[PDB]
Amino acid sequence: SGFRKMAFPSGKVEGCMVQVTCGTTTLNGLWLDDVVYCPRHVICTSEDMLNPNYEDLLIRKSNHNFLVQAGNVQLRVIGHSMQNCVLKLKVDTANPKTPKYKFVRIQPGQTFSVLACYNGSPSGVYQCAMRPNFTIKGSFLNGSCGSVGFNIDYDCVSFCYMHHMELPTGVHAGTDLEGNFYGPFVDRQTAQAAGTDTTITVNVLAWLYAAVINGDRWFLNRFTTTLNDFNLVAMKYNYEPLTQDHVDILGPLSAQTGIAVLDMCASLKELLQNGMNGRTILGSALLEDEFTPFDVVRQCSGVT
Amino acid sequence: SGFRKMAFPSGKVEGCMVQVTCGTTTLNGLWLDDVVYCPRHVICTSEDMLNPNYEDLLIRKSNHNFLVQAGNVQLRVIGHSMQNCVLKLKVDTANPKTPKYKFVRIQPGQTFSVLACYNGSPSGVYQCAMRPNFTIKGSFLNGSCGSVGFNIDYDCVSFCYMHHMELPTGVHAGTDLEGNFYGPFVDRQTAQAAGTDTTITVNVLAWLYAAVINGDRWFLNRFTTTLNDFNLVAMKYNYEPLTQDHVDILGPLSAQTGIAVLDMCASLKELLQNGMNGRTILGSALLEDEFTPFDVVRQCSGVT
Ligand SMILES: O=C(Cc1cccc(Cl)c1)Nc1cncc2c1CCC2
Ligand SMILES: O=C(Cc1cccc(Cl)c1)Nc1cncc2c1CCC2
Repeated sequence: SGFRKMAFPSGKVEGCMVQVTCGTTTLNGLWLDDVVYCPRHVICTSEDMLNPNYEDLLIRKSNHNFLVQAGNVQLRVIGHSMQNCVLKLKVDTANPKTPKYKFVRIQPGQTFSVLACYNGSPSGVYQCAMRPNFTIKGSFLNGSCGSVGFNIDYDCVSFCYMHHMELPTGVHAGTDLEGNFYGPFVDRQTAQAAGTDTTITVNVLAWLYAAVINGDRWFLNRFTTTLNDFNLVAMKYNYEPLTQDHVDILGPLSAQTGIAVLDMCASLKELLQNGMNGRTILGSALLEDEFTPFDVVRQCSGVT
Repeated sequence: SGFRKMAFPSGKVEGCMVQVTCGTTTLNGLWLDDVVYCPRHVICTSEDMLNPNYEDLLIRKSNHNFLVQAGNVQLRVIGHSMQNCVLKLKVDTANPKTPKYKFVRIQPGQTFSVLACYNGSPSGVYQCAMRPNFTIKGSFLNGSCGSVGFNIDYDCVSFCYMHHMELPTGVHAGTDLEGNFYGPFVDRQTAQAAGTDTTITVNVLAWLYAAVINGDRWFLNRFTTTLNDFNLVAMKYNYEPLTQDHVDILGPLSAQTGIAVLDMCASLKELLQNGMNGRTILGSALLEDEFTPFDVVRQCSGVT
């Protein structure tokens, strides 16, 4: 038993991290096969970050301007291309440590592990969610750009996020591995609206099921609700509307605990309306929404 | 910016994990150099776990009874010895992936990362603290025994914990890598008192400094206190007494923020006496004590 904000083991991703330097800027790159992926703003100086014309800036750069270092050894750059907001540096050597991998675009509300890196070296790993507003609440300092988000299924690493920017609000924005920003964000030093965030209702419910599985049951009540009644409450509290797709994904947890999804929704409704009354659930004093139903089942089953 | 419950990158430890089977029991082992370390209860069946005579049970076992598998390949056991509650299986092959390592006994209140494993395969990584009562609040299922806790300084892995047992209370107990249990626990299927836990005051204060560094300042007040006045409040709220050693370790954070340690203590005093009033600090609705002052400085500086 026990429930933690557990990240995937980071080894497979650590072996892909490289340092990419261009001019005066250094950031992280992801070395998979014979390609190094990194944020395209590596070609910028602070001065042109206000309104960069990436196409014009990249034209002044040749393969020899991109210094790519893997640990203590230098990689030879034989090609460079810009795909959306990422650069793809073709190197003459395939990464011997390339795991089985995929590039996936996660949906808002999904979770993933982040391996924060500086100068191509890993510093830590943490689990987080793609917020409904497409930002992530990470922990990133200057130099962390190019750090990636991922999920692991058995031996396959599905890369979903590449860190690019921190908004003035202190929240984080980035792209999928094709360089497409999640959300409306642009790679420019300009104030950008993240937009209204919401609580990921299906995840809170999954975490309430995790709480029951791990012994915390004080919040279980004698009530039930309907999707429509529950969604009126969810709207009032800036929670995402619950759909039958969400109920369907909560099926395994409902079967595991014997608590019908709408009965758990009624517990959530009462917690939203009355608060926790100074009590805790799985060591938290708020409703946690960074565990998907898949995460709860995985952590409670022991998938390696 | 941003503050997360960040674990160390787990790659160096993943390369050490092996599966150890003895009779009908399978658990995790730690392969460093030519030795495999695992909990000694691997030699037990459920029947003798009630009151095991480990010395007598180990006598019925020979090197060939300990099946050690590293991924898909089998290790040849050439020696076996029991050191306290761990078994040391000498194998004929040194682990090629052995990182620079140390065995350290952490102090209560210190933190470390845990790589949860099943059948010698890693499933996840999470950060946790050694509680003042020497238990850890981990996330572990049946088969997780032998999973280890560690810290990383540059390239050196300091192993501090080996998972052994889950108490009836749902909390976790284990040993250092010399097989010495942290706390009063014994490796027996018997109800065992964990003892009164306390909140790690120095860690809460470090986390309050992390909050200020990352922008959350609502809790800062116009007050100050003394160590004696603060400790009267700490006693009332089951917080560990703050000493000058704790104030000294908080020095860097006090200098970074310009907030004197006793002024931060007065903020903590008011938060303890008045609660959060429905507000949050670094996304938490309670006072977090699982970040040491070292962890806050590391996460806010980017040590790789
Ligand atoms: O935000 C940036 C640079 C940047 C500026 C404008 C646009 C773009 Cl794409 C990137 N770097 C960053 C990332 N995560 C975290 C922290 C930083 C700075 C300090 C903390
Ligand atoms: O506690 C045990 C077995 C055991 C019994 C008695 C003494 C000793 Cl040393 C070990 N295993 C375990 C560890 N972490 C987590 C979970 C389990 C069972 C299920 C969850």
